[PDB]
Parts: sequence; C-alpha cells; structure tokens
Amino acid sequence: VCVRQYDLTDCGAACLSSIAQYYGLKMSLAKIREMTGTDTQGTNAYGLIHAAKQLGFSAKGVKASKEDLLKDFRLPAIANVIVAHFVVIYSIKNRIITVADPGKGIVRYSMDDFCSIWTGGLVLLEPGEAFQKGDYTQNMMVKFAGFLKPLKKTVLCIFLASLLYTALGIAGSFYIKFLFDDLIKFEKLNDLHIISAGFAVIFLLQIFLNYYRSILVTKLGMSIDKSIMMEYYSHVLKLPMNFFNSRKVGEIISRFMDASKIRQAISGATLTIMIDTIMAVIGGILLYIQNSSLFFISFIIILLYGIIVTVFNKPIQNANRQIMEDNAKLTSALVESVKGIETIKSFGAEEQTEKSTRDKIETVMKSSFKEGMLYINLSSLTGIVAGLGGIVILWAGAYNVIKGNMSGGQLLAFNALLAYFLTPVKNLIDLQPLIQTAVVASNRLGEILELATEKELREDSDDFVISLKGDIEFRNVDFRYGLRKPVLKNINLTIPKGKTVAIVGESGSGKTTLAKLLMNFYSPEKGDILINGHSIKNISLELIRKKIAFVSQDVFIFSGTVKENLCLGNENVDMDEIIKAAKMANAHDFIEKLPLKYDEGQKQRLAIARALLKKPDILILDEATSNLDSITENHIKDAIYGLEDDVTVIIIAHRLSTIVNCDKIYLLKDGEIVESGSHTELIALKGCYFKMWKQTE
Amino acid sequence: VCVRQYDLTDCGAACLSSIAQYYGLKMSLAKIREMTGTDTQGTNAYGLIHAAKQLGFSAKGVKASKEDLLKDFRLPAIANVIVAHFVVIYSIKNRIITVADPGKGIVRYSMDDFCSIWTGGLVLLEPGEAFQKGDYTQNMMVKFAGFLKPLKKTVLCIFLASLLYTALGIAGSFYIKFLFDDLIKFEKLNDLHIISAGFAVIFLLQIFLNYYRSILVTKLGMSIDKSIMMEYYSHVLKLPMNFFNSRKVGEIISRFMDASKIRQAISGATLTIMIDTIMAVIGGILLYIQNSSLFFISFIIILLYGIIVTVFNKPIQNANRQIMEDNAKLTSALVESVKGIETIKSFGAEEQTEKSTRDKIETVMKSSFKEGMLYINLSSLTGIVAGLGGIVILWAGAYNVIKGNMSGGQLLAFNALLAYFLTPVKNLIDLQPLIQTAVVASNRLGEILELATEKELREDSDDFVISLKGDIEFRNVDFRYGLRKPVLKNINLTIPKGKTVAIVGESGSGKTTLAKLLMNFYSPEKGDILINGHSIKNISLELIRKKIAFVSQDVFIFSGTVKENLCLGNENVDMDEIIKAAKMANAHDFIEKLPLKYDEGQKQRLAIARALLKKPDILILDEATSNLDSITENHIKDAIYGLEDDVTVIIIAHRLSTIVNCDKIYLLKDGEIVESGSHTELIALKGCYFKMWKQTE
Ligand SMILES: Nc1ncnc2c1ncn2[C@@H]1O[C@H](COP(=O)(O)OP(=O)(O)O)[C@@H](O)[C@H]1O
Ligand SMILES: Nc1ncnc2c1ncn2[C@@H]1O[C@H](COP(=O)(O)OP(=O)(O)O)[C@@H](O)[C@H]1O
Ligand SMILES: [Mg+2]
Ligand SMILES: [Mg+2]
Repeated sequence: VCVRQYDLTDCGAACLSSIAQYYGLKMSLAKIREMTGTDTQGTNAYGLIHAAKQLGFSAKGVKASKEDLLKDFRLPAIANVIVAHFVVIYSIKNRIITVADPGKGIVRYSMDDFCSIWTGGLVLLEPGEAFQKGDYTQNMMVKFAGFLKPLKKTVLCIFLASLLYTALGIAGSFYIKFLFDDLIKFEKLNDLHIISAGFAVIFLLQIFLNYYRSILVTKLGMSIDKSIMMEYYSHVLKLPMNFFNSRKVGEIISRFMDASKIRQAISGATLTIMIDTIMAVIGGILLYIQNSSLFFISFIIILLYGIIVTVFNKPIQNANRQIMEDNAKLTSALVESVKGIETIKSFGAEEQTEKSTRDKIETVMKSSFKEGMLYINLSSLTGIVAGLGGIVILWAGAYNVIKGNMSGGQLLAFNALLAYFLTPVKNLIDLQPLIQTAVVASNRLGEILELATEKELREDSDDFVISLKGDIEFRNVDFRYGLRKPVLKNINLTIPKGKTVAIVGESGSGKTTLAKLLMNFYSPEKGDILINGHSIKNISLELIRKKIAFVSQDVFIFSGTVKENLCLGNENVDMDEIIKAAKMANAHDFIEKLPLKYDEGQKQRLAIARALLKKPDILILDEATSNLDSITENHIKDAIYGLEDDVTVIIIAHRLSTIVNCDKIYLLKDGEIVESGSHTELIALKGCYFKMWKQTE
Repeated sequence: VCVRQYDLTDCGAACLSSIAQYYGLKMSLAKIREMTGTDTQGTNAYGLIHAAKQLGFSAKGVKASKEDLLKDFRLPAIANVIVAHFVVIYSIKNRIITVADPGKGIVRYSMDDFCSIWTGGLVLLEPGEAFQKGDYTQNMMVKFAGFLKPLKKTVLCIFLASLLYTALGIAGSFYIKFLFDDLIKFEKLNDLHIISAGFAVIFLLQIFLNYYRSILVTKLGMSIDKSIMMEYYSHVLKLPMNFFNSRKVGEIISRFMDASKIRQAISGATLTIMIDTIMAVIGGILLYIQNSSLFFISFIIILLYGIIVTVFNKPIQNANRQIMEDNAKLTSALVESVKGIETIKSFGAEEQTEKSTRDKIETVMKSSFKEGMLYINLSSLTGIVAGLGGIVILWAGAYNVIKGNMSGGQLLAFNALLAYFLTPVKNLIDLQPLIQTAVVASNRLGEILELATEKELREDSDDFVISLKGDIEFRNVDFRYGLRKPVLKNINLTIPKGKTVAIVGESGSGKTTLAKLLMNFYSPEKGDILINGHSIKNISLELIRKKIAFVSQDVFIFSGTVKENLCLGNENVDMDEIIKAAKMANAHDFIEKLPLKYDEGQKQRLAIARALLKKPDILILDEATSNLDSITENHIKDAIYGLEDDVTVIIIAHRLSTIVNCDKIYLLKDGEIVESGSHTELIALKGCYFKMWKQTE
C-alpha cells in the first residue's frame, strides 16, 4: 500500500498512513498529519515516533548503515532519504529492495544507490496491544454527492431533455434509409420534399433541446461548485490556530480548484453515466434489430477502443507527472539565475549559466517527447481500430446486402446508429482520467472538513460570567510549538486589575506567544490560566475574543472601507465613539489629512484605534508604540494611561526607555522570568534587568 | 490606439506609445519603457514629460478641474487615474468622453465617474519643430519564422507526407461510391473482397503516413521552441543592470510561455496554412467535378461557419478577460483573508469574511455564466449550420439523383469528400485565436531582443591596461536611479593603492550604491571615475569584472557543488588554490565537516572564500563580517589586514566599532562626505564622526 501525498510537507504522515493501512488501520490523512505535529517544515524525526506510539505502534528510532540492512528487520519501516522526504521500505529480496515513496509510488532500488540516498536515520514500528483494527474514514464522494438532494428538479429536467434529444436524434438518423430505400428508388419528389422538411424540423427540435439541456447543466454545475467552495471556506475559517501556522497559503488555496474538479465530476460524470448507459442500451437494441453481425463488429470495435484507451491512459499520466517535475525544476533554476543576477554578472560567468539552463531545457524537451510519443502511439492505435472497424462494417454490410439479409439504405442507417451508439460509449469510457483526479480532489478537500473546530474543542462554557474582571494568575505553564523546542517552562505571575503592566524582553524570548496564550490562542499543555478564580478553559470562547483586544507588531488593514476596519468585529455602532477613538488614538487628524472621508505608522495607529474601540477588559500591545514618533509616543502613553472602566493594560516592549511609568514590570530572558517589580525597585534590586538597563543607555 | 500593456507596471509607456502612434511615430514599447525610466513601482508624470520632450514633443504637466474638461484644449492627452493607472483621452463629445486604456482597450466614460476616478494630474503633449516621423520596428513574426530557414529538409519531408496523406484519403473516400454504384447492384463477391482489401491497405498506408508526419512535426516544434527560448535567455543574460532592477522576476519568466506560444504559431499555423490550402483546393476541384450545386451549398455552409466563428470569437475573448480579472480579484481576497487570520479570529468577524467571499464568488460565477452563454450560443449556431447543411446536401443529392444528374453512390462519395474538404477549411478558420495571441506574444518577447546590451553601450576599450592596481579617484559625481531623486551629489574621494580603506555610514546613505558604481554597474551621468590615471569608461568591461571581487550585503548561493560555486567564474582552477581560499576565510573546517568533503554565516563565509579565490586587484565587501562571531571576525580581520600583491581592500560597515585599523575612514551622511582621514586624525577634528561614535557607545 502506497498512499499518494497531497502536499509537499506530509511525506512522513503519508508513510505512517501506509504502514497503518498495511497493518489494517485506515484513518484520515489529515488526522495523522495533525497527530504527527507536522509543521510547514515537516516532521523531522520525533513526530512519526510519537504518532505511532499514540496509535499503538511500538515505535523506535535507530541509525543504521548498509551492514545492518543485510541481517533482518521488520518489513514495514520508514527510511529517511534526501532524494522533507521520507521513504518506506517493504521487503529485502536477492540484491534488490522495494520502496513506496509518496512522491512516485512503489519503485525498486539497488543497495548502492539506496545507501547513497538513504540517510542513516531509520524508524522501526511494531503494533502493540491496543491496535484494534478499523476503518475510521468516510466515502467523501457520497458526502459531496449528497449536495444533489436540493437540486432534484433541475436534474430531472436534464434527464428528460437528454432522453428526448436522443430519441429525436435516433428518429432523424433514418433519413438516409428513407432516401435510398423508397424515395430515390421509386422517384418520388413531393414525398422527398415533405420528408426532408420533417427531418429538418426534427433536427431543429433536437438543437433546441440541446440548448436547454446545456443551459441547465451549466447552472447546476455553477451552483454545486459554489456550494462546495463556500462549505470548505466556512469550515476553514472555524479551524484552530495550529492548523493555519502549520500550513502554507497555497496549501489552503488549492482546495478551491480541488472543489472545481469535484464539480467537474459530480455535474458531468454522475449525469453522463446514466445518460450514456441508457442511450447505449437503446442503441445496442436498435443495432441488434438492424443486423446482428454488424452489431457484433461494433461491440468488438468498442472493446478494443476501451482496452487501448486504458492501457495507454496509465503511462500518459506517468509521463505527465515526469514532465511537470522537469518543468518545475527548470522554473526553479530560472528563478535562482534571475534573482541573483548581480553576482552572476560580476564574474564574467554569463556563458556558464547559458549552458546550465540549456542542459535543463533539453531535459524538459526530452521528457516532453516521451509524452508526445505516448500520445502519438495512442492516437495511431485508436485511429487504426476505428477506421478499420468502419471499413469492415461497410464490407459486412455490402456482403449482407448481396446475400439479401438487409436492404440498401439500412446499411447507411446502421452507420448513423453506429455513430450514435459508439460516441456515448466512448464518452463513458474516456472518463477514468476525470474520475481518478476527481476522487483525489474529493479526498483532499474532505480531509479538512473532518478536522475539529474551535467551538467543539472547548470542554465547557460558564454562564453567569459576564466579564473577565479579575486577577490574571499564571501557574506552572508549559507551551511548545508543535513538537519543537520548548518556549514556556515555569512562568508564574499575577496581574492585578486596573494597573498598567509592561513586559520587556529581547527578540525570541517568547513574549508574543505569551500574549497568544493570554487570549486562548493555542493551549498550555501544563498548568492553567486563572481569571477571577475561573480558568480560561471553563469560560465562553467567544467571550474571551470579545473582551480582549490584541495588537501585534505585524498589523494590517484589509482592502475595505475604514468604517469596516474600525468596526471589524462589531456590527452595531454609532459614529460618536468612532470619532472619539480616532481622536483618542491620534488617528482623526491622519484620516482628515487623508483624501475623501471616513469611507506603517498609519496602519499601527489604526490598529490601536480599533483595539480601543473594542473597549475590552484586557488590552495587549506587543511591539506597537516603538514605531511611532516621539509626540505620538507620549500622546499614546498618556492616552492609554488615562483609561477608565478599570481596564487592564499590558505593553510588551523591546526598548526599556520607551515605557517607564507602569506599576509593575516583568522581565523574561530565556523562556522564564528572572526579575519582577517596579522600575524603582528594579534599579535598587541588582540583577539582569539592571545590566540591560545599563547596556541600553 | 490602445496598444495592450505587456507588463503590469508599464501603463504610462503604453499610453505614450499610443499617442506617438496616433501622431505617426511607431517604435518598440521596450525602448519607450526604458526611456521613460519605468521602475517596478510604475512611471509618473515626470518620466512621461521627459520622454516626450526627448522624443521631440512639447510635453507639459498641469492640474485640471471638471470645468477644464468642458473647455477646449488639446484632446490627445494622458490623464492620471487611481483604480495609479494612466488612460489617454481622445475626444470629449457632447456629454460623453472617449478614452483608451491599455488594461482593457478603448471604452467610454461619464463625467461623474471620470471625475470620481480621474486624478487632478494631467499631461499635455504636442509635437515640436524637430519631430521627423519614422517606423523603428520590425515585423517580428518574420524574424521568428526565420528560425525555419536552416530547418528546411524537415519541412520538405512534411509537405510531401501531407500530400501523400491527402491523396490516400481522397482515393479511399471512393470506397462507398464503388460499393453502391457497381458492387452492390451487380452482386459481385470476389471483386468486393479484393476491393475492400485494397482500400483497407490504402487506409493503413494513410495511418502510417500520419504517424510519420506527427513524429516529424513534434520534433520540429521541439527544436524551434528550444532554439527560441535559448536565444531569448542568452540575450537576457547580457542586458545592462538597470534592466533587472526595473522589472519583476515574473515579467522576465513569462517570456518562456510567450516563446512556447510563438512555437505553436510557427510549427502549427505556418505548416497548416499551406497543407490545408492545397487540401481544400483539391477537395473543391473534386467536388465541382462531382456536382456544382452541392459544391455551392458546401461553400455557403463554410462561409456561414466562418462568419459565426469570428463574430462570436470576439466577445468570447472579452468575457474570458473579464472572468480572469474576477478570478484574480477573488484569489487575492482569499490570500489576504487567510494570511491575516489572527485578527479575524480575535475579533469575532468570521461571519463577515464569509459574506465578502461569497459575494466575490457570486460575482465570479456570474462572469463565468456570461462566457458559458457565449459558448452555448456559438455551439448552437454552429451545430444548426452543420446539421442543416448536411440535411440540405442529402436532400439536394437525392433530388439530383431523381433528375438524373448524378447516380447513387456518387452522393455518398460527395459526402465523404465534403467532410474531407470542410474539415480543413473549418480548421483554418479556427486559426484566428492563434495568430492574434501569437503576434502579441512575439512583440512582447522580441521587444527585449533589440535592447542594447552592456557591450555595445561601452564607449571604447583599452589595450595597454592589464591591472587595476593604483589610486582610485572619485571626482564630483551625480547619480540618480532612473528619474528619481538624486543620491550621489558631490562625492569626491582618493583611495591610495594597496591601502585598506573602511567606509561607514547610516542605512540608506548609498554605500552599496557607491560600491556598485565602483564595479561599473550603472553609470554616473555627471562626473567620472579614475583608475590609476585612466577613466573607468575607457577600459574593457570584461577586465573590471575579472579584477574586482564583490561581497554583497546578501550573498546568494546557487544550488550545486561547492567546487562549482567557488569556481563560478574560472573553470580552470587547481585544488590547492581552493584549499588556500578555504583557509583564507575560515572555510576549510566547515566544508570538511559537511557530507563527503567538498561537495547564513556559512553561506557568507563561503562568499568571502570565493572572493579571495577570485584573486582580484580590488576587493569590496559590505556587511561581510557582521554575521560571523567575534572569533571569526578577528581571524578574518587579521587575515585580510596582511594581504600581499598590493591588493586594494574596501570594507563597508555600519558598525563603527567593528573595524578600527584601516588607514583611512570615509563617512557617508547624506549624499556627501563630511570628513576623510585616519581614525586618530578624525576624532580630534570635532564633527559628525565623533557625534556618532559617542552616541553608539
Ligand atoms: N509558527 C511557528 N512555528 C514554530 N515555532 C515558532 C512559530 N512561531 C514562533 N515560534 C518560536 O517560538 C518563539 C516565540 O517567541 P516570540 O513570542 O515571538 O518572542 P518575541 O515576543 O520576543 O518576538 C520564537 O523563538 C520562535 O522560534
Ligand atoms: N536595486 C535598487 N534599485 C533602485 N533603487 C535602489 C536599489 N537599491 C537601493 N536603492 C535606493 O538607493 C538608496 C540608497 O540605498 P543604499 O544606501 O544603497 O542601501 P543599502 O546600503 O542598505 O544597500 C535607497 O534610498 C534606495 O531607495
Ligand atoms: Mg514578537
Ligand atoms: Mg547596503
């Protein structure tokens, strides 16, 4: 078993899923990727072992060389290679090895190239006692096909239109039979004109029916695609924060074209399967009515066509993958050569780059020629089959007319019905490329939809609490981004109400993450956060996001009106508080100076303006005031100092001299606090804080 | 004139070129884009007026109002607009205006909407006395077709194959005529078998010829594509430095897809025009031999098909452009929403973003349904034409058979030849959305090809200058990045030969820019650079880059072997030189530790190792020792202090305390040196240097 990887960072998750499927436990790849703690850089070593231990495998890690591979080990094992890429071995045969990488699939390698590419790192697994076999996944194609239930009247008006269109086409095919058998032979003119007019009318009706059906199909496809995309986006916006920072932007954006492929499947394949099977049944019945031998020839033709189509469909996909890889490599080389043009030019080495790029463009050409050869061979074989079958059908029809089994224009009518019967069947046959990528996209999109949401991850919510008014107590708290190095170790503190507090430290100390946990982004793996005697996990999640304002060092303004920006989370406000906050946060003058009306420093002041407009109980500013001018600095200082309604205010800063006038100062050096107290006490109490104060002046 | 913009940042150049073409002066768009001084941020009014004045126009800039638009003045003018875009107005008629924008084309606007979008800035253009007209452009389709001149045996080996394929198909299309006219009527069996076998053999020969022709066509296309892309890349890697920093990477990479489109034009259109012309001439002659009225009916059918194809081809292109724009807007919205999820989650506004995304998705769906309706109308009209024409042809053939003008199977033979004649003409008609998208791509790719490179812009080389050792003189020099504000104003320096020099200053002063001018990158418009008594512009450019080493503020390392990255310029280097270069800048221990032996701090030390491997006359390094620790700092400092062979060394730093022991220290404060001298001499003379030293300690 070799499960194809969906992205470029889930190689280890794919390998672990393959091992689990081999051992009889099939589960969603998204759940495994979340369990391995995979980040944008991938799971280095520890994620696979931890996830296997959680799943019941007796995981272990060992560094082995070519000598260890000779003796023995368990057949399912993950081997680290350097081509964020892991490869799983399966067996050791006579001087050959087999590997099923997510990138390519089940392939075979020799020992020498293996040790050339396989890094000594090795992971061994073995199922434990708690390894109950099961199938913890759902057929996603059925789930997305369930979207057709509301659209059960547009589908019906499409099936009936298809039935009537095919009936009209079959009825109109017999024009050539009526021409030669009765009209031409007996020299009828008025009947000729009447019958020709009738068949023209039939064809016009056919065209109008096709127009109606195409309009309905387009509308249904658009509706289904929009529904799937909106569902995916609405579920994405609800996912926890550990889902976003562990994935790239493109990793989340690709699911829109995945949904487009899903629509291409459901709108097209589901309808055309029934349409083509019923039309093919009608066509085969009619062909058998006309003549049995010619129908058998047609059946042989279509069987050969299908066999050839699939047989050449597989390597065409392989060659397309190869040419895509080569084109990606060439584009990367071009990017590297263009974005570093300065050093290339200031060496006289332009001639070398031309040869280096030619050696890759030639590789791209030689990899495209393989796909061209496959396409040419497939087209030649299909053309041979179709043309020779048509010629043989004409031959057999002529022979049968000679023997008087049929009569003249019956052969031409059979040719028309042959086209009308072979086109639907070949359209049904050449659907495997569409349905395969459709299933791939459906699984890829439905993996995310099974992820737990923020609201349901909460254990419970309190009712009688209305505000976060209470001392902020921090017991022994531990936090680590995924399975990486720890950041929070033994941080213990107490923030009183209504008193401004400044936390100061250097870059990388773990202050922004502390603010993150302060407002329920991520969770502390150890300890608890107490507010007014109540834990942060036992209160309403939406309440925390409503009574806590947060302004970071990377603030931004969305591409929209300023009124929306200042009321991003609030929908019912009046302009009085908006104007007050604009004056309060030193932003009304900026907007008035700006053209029009209320319809990096500017972005920052807008950020504190909206944060204060939120009117919270806790107001957090991490690296915000340092990007303003001195006049704005002191204005913001005295403005945030004179805040009513007993609002707790926290400023995290990297410059000591910027903020001086708080009641209590916290300092964090290496994932922990060393000193805590007022600036007057901090100067008297000799410590690291005094050293940084001296070095900063 | 509304010539399309080939880049997203060259709108102003496009309007200027449109004005010039409307006034009778046509020239390449790349020449105007480099002439206007267009940058990555786009052009402004000053660039437009400067370029127009240099071209001979009496350009001017003025700010107008709504009432000014009502007044009569020079109608052809460029009007600024913020969506910062540029649109040229052509006429202001009675309560209506006419404009032409490169983004869309030529459109009309209303006074209210224009005044809402049009910025007050306005540029007026008028030809001067010396405005001799000209056409400084080449028909670049012919130049790219000239790539077929050496490959003329393959073309002659494809035309003959096409002729033989045509003859075989035409001969084999008479099988149905032979069946019904004589064979079926007279009840011949052995003759039937023989004739059918002969026609099957003819068809097999046709298939083999098609296979051979396809192979040849694929090979020809691959060769043409490779040659064109190689020529374009080799020309690009020679252009001056101002070309790369005035463009985006994608704006230089998309030319490869442009070359692919060019190949699709040359390989497909040029061959198929002749092939289908001969095929259609023969088919039409044969049809006229069979019957005249049916041939006229076929001609009318193909005329209707062509008319419909063009008439619906234009708005299909318009709708495709609109839907592409809507998709770009939607994906930008998704990216900006998903890369700023922190504030969205900590504001409670998950629902609002869903509403905005759904609105944009609905807009995209509507813009896609427009094109769907266009396609459906085109397909329905084409199907009506084809089917009704086939029915009419059958009707007319039956009537002719009744009237004794033709006979039976001749009508079926006419149908076969009718297909064989209509398919080529209806495939040549479908060539319209190939030539347009090929000519635009050819112009876009080939405007670059005529840009003058570094070598031709050089004034004159020298013969007796072999070494750059000597005094470096910087007379009063001016330097502006294109047409922006000046940076280099009055920098006059004297660097003694073989003496280490340190240059210090603030960020954005122009230290790296000065280093760039030193290596002949760009050119000072006023002033000169003197090397040991000789101007820099009088030396061969290959000599300067071969004798000056650069260590930039951000060295990049191209993927590959470290031996190749150290021998980037010279391909003939011994091992011991590499060893001593690695030992020259603390590189041997790091490289020997890596896998095998020789195949940010590490990369930058690698860059310095390469720099001393260049064994130059002048060695310039900026921000080269900052990332290394104090041990490596002092080691490299003592290593570079005691250099031999009279090597001039310039070290540019922003930290004053990093470098102390250079002979002379230069300070860059604001486009001017405030003092020059040794460390001890400059501190005694109170000034800027002492102030910054005291403020940094
Ligand atoms: N998305 C992430 N993935 C992995 N590690 C992270 C991520 N974000 C932050 N970290 C790590 O956690 C630490 C958090 O420190 P931070 O709070 O940013 O310090 P400061 O507040 O002084 O900037 C950083 O040192 C960083 O290495
Ligand atoms: N590649 C470039 N293209 C155009 N302008 C530039 C470029 N690099 C720098 N500049 C401009 O030149 C000025 C001087 O920058 P400089 O002192 O060279 O920066 P640094 O020393 O950090 O390289 C800057 O204000 C900047 O706007
Ligand atoms: Mg931070
Ligand atoms: Mg610099």
